[PDB]
Amino acid sequence: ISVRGLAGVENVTELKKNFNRHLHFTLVKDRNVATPRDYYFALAHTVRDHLVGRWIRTQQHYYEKDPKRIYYLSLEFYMGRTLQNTMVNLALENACDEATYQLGLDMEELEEIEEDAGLGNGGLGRLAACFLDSMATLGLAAYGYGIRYEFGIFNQKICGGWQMEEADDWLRYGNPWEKARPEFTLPVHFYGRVEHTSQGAKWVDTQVVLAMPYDTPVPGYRNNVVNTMRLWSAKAPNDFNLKDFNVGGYIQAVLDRNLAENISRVLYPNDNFFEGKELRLKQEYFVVAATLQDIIRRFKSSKFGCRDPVRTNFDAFPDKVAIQLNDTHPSLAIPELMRVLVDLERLDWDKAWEVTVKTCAYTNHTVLPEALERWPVHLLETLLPRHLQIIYEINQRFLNRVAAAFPGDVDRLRRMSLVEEGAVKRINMAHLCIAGSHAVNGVARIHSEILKKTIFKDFYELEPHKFQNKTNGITPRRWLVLCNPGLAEIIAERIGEEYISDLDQLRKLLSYVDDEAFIRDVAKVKQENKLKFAAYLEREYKVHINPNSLFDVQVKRIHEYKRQLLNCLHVITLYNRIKKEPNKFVVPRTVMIGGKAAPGYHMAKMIIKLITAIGDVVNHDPVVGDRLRVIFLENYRVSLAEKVIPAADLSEQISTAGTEASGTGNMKFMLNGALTIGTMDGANVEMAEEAGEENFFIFGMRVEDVDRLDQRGYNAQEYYDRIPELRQIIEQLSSGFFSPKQPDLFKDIVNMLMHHDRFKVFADYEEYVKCQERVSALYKNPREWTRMVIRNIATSGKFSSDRTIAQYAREIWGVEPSRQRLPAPDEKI
Amino acid sequence: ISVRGLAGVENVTELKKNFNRHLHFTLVKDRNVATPRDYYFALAHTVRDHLVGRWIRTQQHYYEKDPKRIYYLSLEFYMGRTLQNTMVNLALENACDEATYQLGLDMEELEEIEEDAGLGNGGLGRLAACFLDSMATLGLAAYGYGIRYEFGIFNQKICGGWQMEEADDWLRYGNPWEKARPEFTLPVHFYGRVEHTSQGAKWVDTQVVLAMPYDTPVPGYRNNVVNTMRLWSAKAPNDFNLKDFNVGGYIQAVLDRNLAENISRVLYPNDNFFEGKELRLKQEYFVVAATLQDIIRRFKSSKFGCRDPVRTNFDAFPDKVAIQLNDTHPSLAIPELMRVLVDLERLDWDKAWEVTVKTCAYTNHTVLPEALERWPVHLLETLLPRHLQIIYEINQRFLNRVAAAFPGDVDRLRRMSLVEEGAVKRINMAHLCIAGSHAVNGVARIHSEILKKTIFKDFYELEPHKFQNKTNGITPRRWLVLCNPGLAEIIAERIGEEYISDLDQLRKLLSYVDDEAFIRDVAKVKQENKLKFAAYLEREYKVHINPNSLFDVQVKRIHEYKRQLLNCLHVITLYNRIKKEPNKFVVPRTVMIGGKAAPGYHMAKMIIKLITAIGDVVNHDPVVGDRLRVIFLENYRVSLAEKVIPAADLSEQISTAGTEASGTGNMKFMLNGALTIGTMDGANVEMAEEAGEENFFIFGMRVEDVDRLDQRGYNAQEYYDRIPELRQIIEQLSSGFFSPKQPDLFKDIVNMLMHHDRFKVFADYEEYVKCQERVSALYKNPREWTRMVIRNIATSGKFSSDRTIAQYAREIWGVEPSRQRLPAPDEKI
Ligand SMILES: CC[n+]1c(C)c(C(=O)OC(C)C)c(-c2ccccc2Cl)c(C(=O)O)c1C(=O)O
Ligand SMILES: CC[n+]1c(C)c(C(=O)OC(C)C)c(-c2ccccc2Cl)c(C(=O)O)c1C(=O)O
Ligand SMILES: *Cc1c(COP(=O)(O)O)cnc(C)c1O
Ligand SMILES: *Cc1c(COP(=O)(O)O)cnc(C)c1O
Repeated sequence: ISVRGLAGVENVTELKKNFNRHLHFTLVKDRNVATPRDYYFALAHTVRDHLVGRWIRTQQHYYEKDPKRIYYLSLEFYMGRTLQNTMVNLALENACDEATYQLGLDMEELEEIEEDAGLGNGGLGRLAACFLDSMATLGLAAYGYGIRYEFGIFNQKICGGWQMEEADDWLRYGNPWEKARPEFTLPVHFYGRVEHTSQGAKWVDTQVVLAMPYDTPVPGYRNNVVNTMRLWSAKAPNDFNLKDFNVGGYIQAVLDRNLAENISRVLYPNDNFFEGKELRLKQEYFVVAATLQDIIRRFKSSKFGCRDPVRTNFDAFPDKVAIQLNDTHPSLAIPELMRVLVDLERLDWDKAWEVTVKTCAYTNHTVLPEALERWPVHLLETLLPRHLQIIYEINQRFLNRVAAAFPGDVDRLRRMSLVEEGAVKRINMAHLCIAGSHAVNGVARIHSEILKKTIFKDFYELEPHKFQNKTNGITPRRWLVLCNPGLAEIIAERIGEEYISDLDQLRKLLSYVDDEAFIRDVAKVKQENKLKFAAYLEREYKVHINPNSLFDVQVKRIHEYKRQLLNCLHVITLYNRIKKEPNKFVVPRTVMIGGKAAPGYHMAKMIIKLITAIGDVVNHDPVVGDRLRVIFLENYRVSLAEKVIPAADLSEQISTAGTEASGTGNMKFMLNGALTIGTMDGANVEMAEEAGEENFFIFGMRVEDVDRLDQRGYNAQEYYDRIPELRQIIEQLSSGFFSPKQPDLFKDIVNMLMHHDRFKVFADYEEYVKCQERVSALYKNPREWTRMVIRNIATSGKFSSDRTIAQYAREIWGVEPSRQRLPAPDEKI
Repeated sequence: ISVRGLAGVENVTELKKNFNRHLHFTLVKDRNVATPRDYYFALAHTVRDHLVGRWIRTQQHYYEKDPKRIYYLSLEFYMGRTLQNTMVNLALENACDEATYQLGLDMEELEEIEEDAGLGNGGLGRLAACFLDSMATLGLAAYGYGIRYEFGIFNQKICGGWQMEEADDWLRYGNPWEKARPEFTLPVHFYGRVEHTSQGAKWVDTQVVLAMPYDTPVPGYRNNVVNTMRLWSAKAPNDFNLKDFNVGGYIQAVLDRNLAENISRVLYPNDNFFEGKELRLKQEYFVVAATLQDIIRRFKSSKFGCRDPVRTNFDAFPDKVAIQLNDTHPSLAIPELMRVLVDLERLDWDKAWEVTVKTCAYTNHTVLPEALERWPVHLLETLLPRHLQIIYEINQRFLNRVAAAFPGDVDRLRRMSLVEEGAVKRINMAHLCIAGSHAVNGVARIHSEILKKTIFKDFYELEPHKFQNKTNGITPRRWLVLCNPGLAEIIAERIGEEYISDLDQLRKLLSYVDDEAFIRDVAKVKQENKLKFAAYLEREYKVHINPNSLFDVQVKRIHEYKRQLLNCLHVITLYNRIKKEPNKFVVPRTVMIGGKAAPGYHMAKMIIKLITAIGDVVNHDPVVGDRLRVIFLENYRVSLAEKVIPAADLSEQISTAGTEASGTGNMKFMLNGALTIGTMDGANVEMAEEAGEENFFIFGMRVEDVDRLDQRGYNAQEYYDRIPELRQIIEQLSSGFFSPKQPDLFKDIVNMLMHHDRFKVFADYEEYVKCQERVSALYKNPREWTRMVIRNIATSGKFSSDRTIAQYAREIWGVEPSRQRLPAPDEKI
């Protein structure tokens, strides 16, 4: 593969030299007693050395030049592994592959030893990761800020068909990529009270937790740019902690240091669901306070403390600082920036607010109400007394604006208020973000329009100019060149390598739909990947699948709105039809469903159980043979995504129209040569637009159809009474067919489907099964299946995070992207 | 246009010479006083002379060679005009075009003077016409037999928006193509009684009507074959009529001769509907008796009366005779052939039956029950006493077979009996045909399967080997080269002319989907035809349409099962949407609906009235402008079909799944460059299969969906309650919106739709409108619309009647087709 770079004789000897150096000096080992993990670490370190030169010069470059800086504040950074990604972006893969081979080592075996930096739940967490890669690739002075969780998203094990959670101890043997910067440690204050003195307010009597920053290098694609991901780690105060004059014992007081450090211990596993847990609120404030202090320091250090003429001011703050809020998670950045500016820097309220709004921008990722953050005011009053006061003042003045804008419209005031009334008063974080931001974007065209028409309609009416769209993207480096070198190889053979960082160029492939060689290659590459995945599944899990079958795959967090249940209905349909007519030929299929369920999300765990329950019957029916196989892939994480996606034929994106804001996995599948069967939801719409609906497999209700159904009332019983194939399945579930020793096992799934389905699974069942029929018809003809695949890959260009980021930069941040190769080669001399 | 043949200098002078000869000697006129009609007649005669040589040698050829003969018995022969068709098949078009131009005449103006030989109602009548053209083209010894109606299908005029019927007096100024053969006149017997004497039965005391045969030449495509269409004309008996010893007056008795001759006076205008009128039964027997006598005579004349050794026998009758029944119209041919063979030729019943079944074959054209012939036995007993006795004996023995085949199955006997019991005993003609035929075919794959699964299931179980499929075809000569020379021109420029009589060759055009010249030409040709049709409509009817708009056309006999009403709903939908959002761009459309309604079919005439009522509002709304136009084309006949079809963009084929047996107009549209929007019914299914569903516009319920609906019960109110756009239309109709001065005018249409719709118009409304939306999206892009047109034309090859006929020949008739050019050039020397 030529996209993997050069394996020069000198660079290779140098790599082996440095590999051996690290094994000896850094691992204190020798060939005779080193373990595979020692080898992976020796290689990782050797690779990291190549980043330091660029890493330092990049930061110096921004310091010298003083460009506006972009701050991506997120509570998640689903980075996955770093080794291969670092090699790819620096062009060291073939050289390192050669060097490790000369050393009698298999580089791919070593890559598998590395633990995923799984600090995310799903979509927005991984969006942050792709975004970092793109901002670096685009030469933007961008900095990622988050929490250095000790434990990321739990590792999922399946035991007896059920999901089992295990602590994701990814820091166990260390992390060779991060570098702590003790000198940048900062104090984060909690609790206390507020005392309004002579001139202003003061937040006093607080408990302190220190935030120690750990830097991780973010390398752009072969442009000598290395940006930084700064994650905060919580530490007990060296000072006051034990000096609290406590009489509970010296030992207990020391052990008690655990309490404060628990703030950065584990990522909350809630995908699209808000749980008002205080530890969570602490984590959110933790990242905001530290991050903002760091930003302000960096802002002050451009000799802006040296503003003698006119006097030191923060007027230029918005021209030098951009803070992007990934969801409302870091929303406290609004009141925090105001607290700092008014309480500590003594700016007048009005000027401080103008600066705050000009600095921040919020991004929404869902419309589901249970996903939005509404913190009880008592929780905010106890833990962040000063912040709640500022939120109230922000609200008062915002509602004064609304009032003057819409005189007499009382209910609008009630609806738009940051303060939610009721048994438990709460603060709507989304409203706080809209009020304190200059831009509010959605993550897909359809999503951005719904925001303006529904949940943020009132805000859209008050400030139309504020709302935007920034359709999600995925990075072509991790998501193509990294995970699918075979496909990137053949593409490169025809159109060169320019596309890796200019994905629209993939369109040139439309000139090959009838090219006989290309149709063969694209098919061989997919068959190779499918062959590869089958091997991984047999060795890592002793599974075994039919490589000569259609790989139907649905991988994403388990949710009701994602409708893995619909897919279940379809799989049982395929089973019943085969049982009905055994001698009737059907296109062989390997249905793969994967994803983690949030602990405590009962329905989600019941669904994972059904998927394996179905497999237990289907997978062992002799009549069925290898014509159908239902397999649940455990521990779906970024690393598995990079393996299964490149092997997929059909990409399941069947969420109820209007629920999935955009999705990004759908984009990953398109980029890798899989055809999509999905609703007109999220980015699926733009994906179909780009490739052409004739090249897609759209089905089911459209948003207006869902709304019409809601208007008259959804009645699952109707669908059950009118569809005999559906009725047969439901009766199979309810009678114990898929749970012999526990007949009533899935009675909750049945009950929900029949009486409490907010996602109308039944209403889309018929059109979905027929659509799948079409999928198999096409698969029956390899040449046309492939040619259509070509038309999708050829049009996935717009879904590259480079494009997304370029729009944020120009339309929200106010900075111009670049692709100019930074000089920084490495400081060897 | 090169497909029009050579215009040699000599052939042209010869034509002008002969043209002038006829004008003088045959029309007894001179240039100074001839009328346009004189000119058309002079040309027609000149052209007919060219057929005589081949005409005589062909008949001599069959006489000498003695091949098995194929007899196509039909009560209809929708021939349309003959002039251009004769020129095309003889290659005289350009020569005649040149010659008439030299004579200062416009040949196309002369062609318009010719009257349609409109002896058919629709589908099966025109199928017979295409079939004749193909059998000649295939060098088969085939003979067409029917009635020479004085008045064909009434000419439709629209007066005040309503249909008005006028006698179609097509023989008014004579018919230059036919040639009467008095010497072949034969007696047809009616009424009387039966007397069972010593040896056998005798049909005595009958009233006689004579059948005088008129021959019309059927020229094959440039292969020097000219077959014959022999139509019978009814004449009063020269003898007994006035010699009936009547005392009602000499004058009255002479005037009374009209009564018997009324048998061939007018074609019954019932498309797919059975009316038990005795005059109709007489017409049916009339054709059968005469035709069979002629066949038997011809059979006897191969020196088969000279069968000295062994004795004269009819054993070889099936090896020399094939009688194809176009529907059950000529079904009496079964008992007639038996009557002749047993009563007159004295064959034993058993041998006579074996011969009859081996000779005949029946073709079904519909499953609608109201269309099937069930003649009361009293009508059959009074008018054809001997035939009813034979039908009873046929039935007795057939039911004896069924009984021995399915012992104990009494209800099967009742179901399969030729005799239908009830208040009025009747005879099921379809059952008679199945029982007395060796082959029973359907006219489309889906149609032929339904026959075996539903109405003729019992018969299919008794004799599976008997049932077949013969998917309809259309002739590429009349239906392409004749009506669309521009399209045939461009096609010929790329692939030659071989396709005109080998349509599968059109596939070669798939090699031009990306050919820039071809995409331009196909589009220019369609634009030319649309330009041409617009001119015909402005001069012949002073209509005026927008040539720069999508030509949406639905032309076929007006019926409820054809759902011109659905199209109506859609047209009003397009109107209401425009009214709703005036400034919203819509693809301009010219909706054209045409077809005749059977007199007395109330609903059909109400529908024609609504189509013009809608036009009266739509066509005069200024807001609407030239964005939409609803136009009803009056007097839809073969001649209009040849003009409007080549100008069509979209072909409406929206019948309820399972009702339209095959259709052939759908095929005409495909062949001429129009895309099809239609249900999965009839031939639409095979058409979509051939071109590819991605190249088609299929929508609505499938046969099983209709059946599921029937199973639970169709309730139009549901659709009305759930679809607000539908509800708005229905209320427009019911409130008098489309009938101001007569608010309750369409209350019958509304009532039927809401409560008595056997064709579920509402159930297909939503999917139909959305499908149309797709149609317009494609039309918005000329290049892709055309490229898809190319993919349809390229795949219409299987719908050529040459293919259909070749299957009848080989699979039913037992004869091998040919394309060998007959020698017959013309007897000039
Ligand atoms: C004084 C300007 N900066 C610069 C040239 C840096 C550098 O050389 O970093 C290299 C070791 C990777 C860098 C920096 C500064 C001090 C301690 C640790 C780091 Cl990491 C930063 C930062 O805030 O992280 C800079 C900034 O801007 O304030
Ligand atoms: C004796 C054999 N046939 C033959 C060569 C024909 C002929 O020369 O026809 C030409 C004038 C067009 C033709 C025929 C015979 C007698 C009167 C009129 C015709 Cl039209 C037919 C027929 O039945 O019509 C023949 C037949 O077979 O019996
Ligand atoms: C890309 C990604 C997601 C998001 O997938 P969707 O199907 O868009 O919800 C979730 N998890 C992982 C590990 C991912 O790589
Ligand atoms: C071909 C033809 C028909 C049959 O059309 P369908 O739409 O198949 O019912 C009817 N009338 C005329 C004049 C025809 O040319």
